[PDB]
This record gives sequence, structure tokens and C-alpha cells, in this order.
Amino acid sequence: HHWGYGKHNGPEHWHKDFPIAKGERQSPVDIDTHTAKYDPSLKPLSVSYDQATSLRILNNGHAFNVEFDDSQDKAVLKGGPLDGTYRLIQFHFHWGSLDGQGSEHTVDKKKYAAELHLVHWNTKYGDFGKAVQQPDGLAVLGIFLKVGSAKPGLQKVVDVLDSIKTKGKSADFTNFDPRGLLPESLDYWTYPGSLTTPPLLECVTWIVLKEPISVSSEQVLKFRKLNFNGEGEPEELMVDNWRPAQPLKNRQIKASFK
Ligand SMILES: [Zn+2]
Repeated sequence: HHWGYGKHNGPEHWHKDFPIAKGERQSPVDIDTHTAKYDPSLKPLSVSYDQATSLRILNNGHAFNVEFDDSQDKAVLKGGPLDGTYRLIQFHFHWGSLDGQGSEHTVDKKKYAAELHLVHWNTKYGDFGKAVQQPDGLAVLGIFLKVGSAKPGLQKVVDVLDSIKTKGKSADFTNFDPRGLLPESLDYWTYPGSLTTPPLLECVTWIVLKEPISVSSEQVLKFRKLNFNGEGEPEELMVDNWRPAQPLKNRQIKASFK
């Protein structure tokens, strides 16, 4: 597959190789704040990252992933809409060419400059590859980024990007603390959806935080220096790696906050 975000292989084309692209639980979606209902059923959300062990950062030609050791229950997400325990496997971002676009989810049609996704798999399925085949297989924590003040906790990522400029490059990336990327409040919206890149599997419980984090213009300019291409190939800046909002269809978005 040769899917991307370019002029001729971008999201509007994905359905040809991945027909689930036009399915009933696709992501991202617009979050209409006036129609999302507070849900008293939601249990407290527990983001338990004290023991998180990062290993590596990789430019995969469509974003970069910070990868974690998920061989035991070290960094987990529980509670909220979730049943059981979800293990952190990687985080990545989606961002734009300019600050007025870049997020995948939108809030009353507002696009943010970027969106961070912390991806977790349901331990009841044993491994990630089994979990993505199940409707309750993954939990993705999405966090909006706006451009303002610098995020101290992001700077360790920013400073390694120069070393992974092109597709296929990786760098060691140990002792990174993902708690440094959280906003102050964990109020959220939740709905059932999908992976936002091919193969677009419909296996995700989305938990999208209402409070964005702030990053500096200098920080996001360094993201926009990455390349989609491999070493020595014609340079294509890694920008606008976001899928646009998809039809909500029958689904309800629930709010954790009154
Ligand atoms: Zn993502």
C-alpha cells in the first residue's frame, strides 16, 4: 500500500484499498459540544504512567512514534468508559502546515494546530495484533495542541527530531515521561471509533480531552522540518498528516463532565 497525505494518495483515496474507510464507526469526528451529553455512568478515569518505559522514536513515513515497553502492565489506562486494563504501546502526533489546521478531531468545527494520540491495547486480548481485531481492542487518549507557550515536557521529543528526519530512521529514546504531555484537567468526551490511518480498523474507544495543551511556535516549527520521504529522496515536508472528520452515523458522544 502507498497511502499518504499527498495530492494523489491522501485520505479521499484511502477507501479504494481500505473499503472500511466508508464504514459505520470511522474516526475522527467533529465533537458538537452542545449535543454531547454528560454521562453519570462513566467511572473515574485512571491514567497510570508512573512506571512507563519508553524505548525508541521512529519516523515511519507518516508520523513519528515514541514506542514503549508493553511486555508487562507498566503504563496503563483504566476507568472512564473502559472495562479492564489497557496497556500503553506508543504515542504520536498529527499536525498541520500552519496553526489553523492539524488536529483530526474538531470541537464545534474548530481545528487545533495538532493532536497527540496515546495508543493503548486491551490486555484481555494478549497482544496488540489480536486487540485491533476487536471492537473494544484499543483505547486512544487524544490531546489537542494549540500554539502559545512552550511545553517543557515536549522539548525532549523536539530535540531528537533532527536525528530521525527521514522515513525509516530511529533513535534510542529512553526515560521519557508521558505525564509531561497531559493538561491539568482530564475532563473528556468519549465515543466508539476507529484508527485514523490505514488499515482504519474499527477497534477504538476514543477518549478526547477537553483541555488543550500549549506548545510554542518554535516547537511546532521543528515538527514541520521532518520528512515523509526516505534518506536521499526528493524532500517532502511532513505536514498535514491529519485525516478530516468522518460521519458520526448512529453514534453518541458522551461527556465526562457536567
Ligand atoms: Zn493518530
